[PDB]
Amino acid sequence: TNAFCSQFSRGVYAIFGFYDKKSVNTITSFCGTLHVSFITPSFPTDGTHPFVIQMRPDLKGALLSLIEYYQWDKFAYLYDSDRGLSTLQAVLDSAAEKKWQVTAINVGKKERRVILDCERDKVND
Amino acid sequence: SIQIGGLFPRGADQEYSAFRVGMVQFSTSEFRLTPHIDNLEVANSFAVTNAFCSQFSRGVYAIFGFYDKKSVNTITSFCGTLHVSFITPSFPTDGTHPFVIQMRPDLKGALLSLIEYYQWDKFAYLYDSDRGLSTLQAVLDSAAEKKWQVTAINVGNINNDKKDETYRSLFQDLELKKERRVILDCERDKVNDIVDQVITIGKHVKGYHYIIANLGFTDGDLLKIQFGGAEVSGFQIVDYDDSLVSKFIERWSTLEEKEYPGAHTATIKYTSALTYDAVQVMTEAFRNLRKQRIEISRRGNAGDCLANPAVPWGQGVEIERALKQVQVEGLSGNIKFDQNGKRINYTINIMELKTNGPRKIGYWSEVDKMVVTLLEQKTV
Amino acid sequence: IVDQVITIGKHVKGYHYIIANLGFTDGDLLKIQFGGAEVSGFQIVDYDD
Ligand SMILES: *[C@@H]1O[C@H](CO)[C@@H](O)[C@H](O)[C@H]1NC(C)=O
Repeated sequence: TNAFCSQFSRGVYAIFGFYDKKSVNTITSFCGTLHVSFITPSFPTDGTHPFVIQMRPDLKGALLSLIEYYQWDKFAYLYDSDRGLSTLQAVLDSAAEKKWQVTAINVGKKERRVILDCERDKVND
Repeated sequence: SIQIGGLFPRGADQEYSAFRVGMVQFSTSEFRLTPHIDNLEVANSFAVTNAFCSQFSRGVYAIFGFYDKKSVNTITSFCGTLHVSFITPSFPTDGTHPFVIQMRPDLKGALLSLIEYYQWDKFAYLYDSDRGLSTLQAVLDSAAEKKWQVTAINVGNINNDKKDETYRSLFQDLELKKERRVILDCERDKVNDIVDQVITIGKHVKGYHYIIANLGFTDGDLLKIQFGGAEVSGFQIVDYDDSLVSKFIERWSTLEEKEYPGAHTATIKYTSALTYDAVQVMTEAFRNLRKQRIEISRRGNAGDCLANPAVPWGQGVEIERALKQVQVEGLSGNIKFDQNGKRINYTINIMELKTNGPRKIGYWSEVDKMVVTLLEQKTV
Repeated sequence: IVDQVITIGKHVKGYHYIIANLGFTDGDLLKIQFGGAEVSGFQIVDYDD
């Protein structure tokens, strides 16, 4: 908030930057309010929020199509709560239609198929 | 005079009414609580920030209010930074964040204990993302650990204008998987919608079991699904059998509707009761501060909330602890807080819906888990 | 009666109800519309005229 207000007070025409799941609402709200465009490599906003340019493309469709490609029915989905649950909720909503059995584990049954969904460092760990 | 800021969402009439009633009941000659009320859209981070900065610039000693999942991070961050204690009836924060006093007890443990009580290994979890996903993570971890079959579906994203079509569709999905057991962890209106659709399609008959996961079970409308034959279980944090709650209701049911909106009824939503209890907690907190001869009085103006660098006032911590050491008896039963602002040593009544109306079959203690409370045809 | 039928769940497929009154569309038909039961009635007011 302080950084945004500082950059705004300076009179910038645009703001490039990053946000977390705890700071995303501040960015989207303030940028939607002051008509100041925000550019970000971070995760796409969940919604239609304006004045936010997300460089990162959506991963939901490719992931679901990949799961359907390998013909997976039962698998385990590891997820980081520090990063977010959006894709998890997506595959959970898609689980009924595609007949999936998902075992969700938060990393923040003879299971041989695992989805990681984490930071590159956490993935490396 | 002790200046405090109130933050109320647009449309919470009964909560603000219970706030005023709580102000009248707990008023004293020792000191006088002076609320500054801000009615706003609680889901708006900008409005919440502006209101917070306003109350802070005014120099309030404490802030009571509500928050959504979109504005909660702002509250926790600003309160943790500027050391301004926040009091709330809303959902418990996911974490240990400081300067946040949550009146709402944790519902996850009671929910899990209820799931284990009916011995469910396979069910459906319908949930709203507006409060938090922590409970979802809980039932998922318990689904994995206890080897269950849970179908979690998010109904939060669906638009209300075209909603009945997707409802019919989702129920077609639930009739596909032969799902007869459903848990609603949703907003009361969302719960009403889902219930209405269940009734419409006829899944409210015998063989179906619904668990309404909210603090109040009797706060919503139970009459329409009462004679259906389906088992309906829920939770109740406000026990109307207590003499305190009995008297409070005796006065609450007679209150003027013109002056106090939604305050003429025999029942009260748990949020409003938690508001009342919150007023009580604040009163006791400042009373204890005055009893300990600890001076919290502001020397000068609090200044701008965005002042760089941000230096927190010193007595804020004193106020925070003063709020967290309070142990009293309210509408929500025993009110006692741990150091993180969470409710401890509370009791959540487990309710079942019968033909003669809702009935308590037991209760869930904070440490004791779930404990139960202890026309036939002829045989030839 | 409709509310009670819906409540107990007799508004599903296999049931047929005949409303004997001049207006069929005068009341709320939405609640028994998605039940699956066949519902027949009478209409003296033709809105197509
Ligand atoms: C809860 O607090 C009450 C007093 O308010 C006390 O008598 C009781 O022993 C406590 N129980 C537990 C389980 O902590």
